[PDB]
Amino acid sequence: HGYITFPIARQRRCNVQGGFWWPPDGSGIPDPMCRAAYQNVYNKVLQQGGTIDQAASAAQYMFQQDNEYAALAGPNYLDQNHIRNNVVPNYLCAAHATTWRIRPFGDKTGMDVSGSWTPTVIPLQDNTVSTVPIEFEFCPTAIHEPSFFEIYITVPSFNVYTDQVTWQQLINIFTGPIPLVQRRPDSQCNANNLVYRTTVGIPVRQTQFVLYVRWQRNDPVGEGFYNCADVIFAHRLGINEEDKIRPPKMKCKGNDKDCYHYHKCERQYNTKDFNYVEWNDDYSDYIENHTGINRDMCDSTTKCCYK
Amino acid sequence: HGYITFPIARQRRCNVQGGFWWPPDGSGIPDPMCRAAYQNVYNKVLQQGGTIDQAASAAQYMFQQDNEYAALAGPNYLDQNHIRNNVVPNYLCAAHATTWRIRPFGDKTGMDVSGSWTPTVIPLQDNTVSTVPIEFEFCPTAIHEPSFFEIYITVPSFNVYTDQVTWQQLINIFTGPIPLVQRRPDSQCNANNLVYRTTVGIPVRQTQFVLYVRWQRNDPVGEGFYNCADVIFAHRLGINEEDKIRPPKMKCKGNDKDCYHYHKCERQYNTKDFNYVEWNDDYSDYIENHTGINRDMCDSTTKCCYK
Repeated sequence: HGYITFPIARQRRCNVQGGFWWPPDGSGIPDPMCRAAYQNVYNKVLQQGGTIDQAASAAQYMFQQDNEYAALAGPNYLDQNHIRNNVVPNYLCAAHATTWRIRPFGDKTGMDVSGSWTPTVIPLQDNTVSTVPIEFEFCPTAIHEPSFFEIYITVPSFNVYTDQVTWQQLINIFTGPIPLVQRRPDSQCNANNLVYRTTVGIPVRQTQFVLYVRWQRNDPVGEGFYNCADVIFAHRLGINEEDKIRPPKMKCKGNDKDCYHYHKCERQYNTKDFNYVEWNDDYSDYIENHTGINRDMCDSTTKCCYK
Repeated sequence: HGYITFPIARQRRCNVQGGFWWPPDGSGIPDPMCRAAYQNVYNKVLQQGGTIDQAASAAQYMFQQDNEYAALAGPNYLDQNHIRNNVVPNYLCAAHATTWRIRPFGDKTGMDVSGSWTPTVIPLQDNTVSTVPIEFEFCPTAIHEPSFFEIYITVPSFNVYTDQVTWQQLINIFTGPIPLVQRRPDSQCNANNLVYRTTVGIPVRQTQFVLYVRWQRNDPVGEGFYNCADVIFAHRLGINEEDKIRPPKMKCKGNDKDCYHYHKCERQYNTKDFNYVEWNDDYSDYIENHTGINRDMCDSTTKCCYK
């Protein structure tokens, strides 16, 4: 049992942010996608004839069981075709838990809705890097060995806003055992003194992407834990340093001077010869009126009457 | 002579934002990419032995000539191989103006540096749309006819932060004449009473992209105007409506109520059972310390001495 703590797993972020134990309809959940995931399960149970308590129990079970996003592969857990067709064929971020009446594994399908999932934001020191190493931290709430991990990254065409995650959109970037190590003092895992940690080079993506982590027990029960983690690289601003021409080293003089371990925690774009705030407000209105299917075409300049 | 006013051309945005006439080194320019473009030309002239005035003149000429981002194709302006190999072979956003000593067309190569160019931000009403119509507005400061336009969009793999725009990264999405029309009262073009306007379906992109516009005169001189425009689609937030399960229509009762033409111009994510502001501040530090080439690996947990 466990979950990804770095980059924080999707369901783990929803669990820790809280606000889901009460009110029962999930209206106290602040993140819109955690709230939507909760409400999809809550509304699914209500549509199928369940009471408010059955619906709140089903949706709260999805959040509470953030360390049991699991599926049983049985003894043939090394057969990739068995995993992809029988164990986790779909609803990958729910670990194929699709039955609210049967526990384990209940219904965790709210976690597979598409939309604006909140990502871990990783700043780039230089925008031309091809890979960024991240030190993964997986938090085991229950220690199980022997085991191994697989880590996947979504293909570049994946769009978190509209797509479900599927095996055909995942690229394996890590496969093998990770030994248990003592958690560091800054660890994100408070449930245990041991964590699984490893560095993987993450292919840089220009869009928000998903990392998929599989923690598979090497045993005849073949229990595996599957978690989605939402991530985005944040680009450094300014000119690409490789295109930057520097001035020659110089010393100048004249009567007009204008001629020559801790860190820090729109009207700035106004100049003496341009009111950017005013222009940009008019430009924002222009975008709204001259883009999209409901744009101003002829009505502001054409008048008609019925003969 | 002219420039794209909607979506605003790159060089046109730099011109209108100002701050470049003085001080001469461009330090008064507020947008970092307009400032970098200016300073690249200014520093190029200084490196080649020019004075401060020659360097400021060259860089200011690049901004002032926002309606003359042009190249002469001669009588064979319809030959695409002549345009792509001889007229505008490279420095596409400068219209291949690469000679600060020779005017026209001077040196406008600062406009082809890569980096965080400020885009026109177009909001999406629905994230699943495949194309978004935009009504292009091209502002002619001098009226010339006959003429035609070509509009291109960068390929999906284009990365504004690191790449120069090239013909191999451009897809034609419009070719033909656009008739002159009276400007609307909300027009972005104050230089003339006539504009060129047309609607083009823009392929949705999940990243910041470039629109390339060619305004070609149909005449033996074969003058053509070439402009880059930076654009980004802004996604709508929340659950993808096609995945949204709605509750059945219901009426409930009980003693605990918790059981059941103008528009508007982080502590919100705290709940009663989670301090998000505190957690996220610790999570931001974790990202900085456990990602990148300078991450904490062994130094916080390992000590060594020389035998």
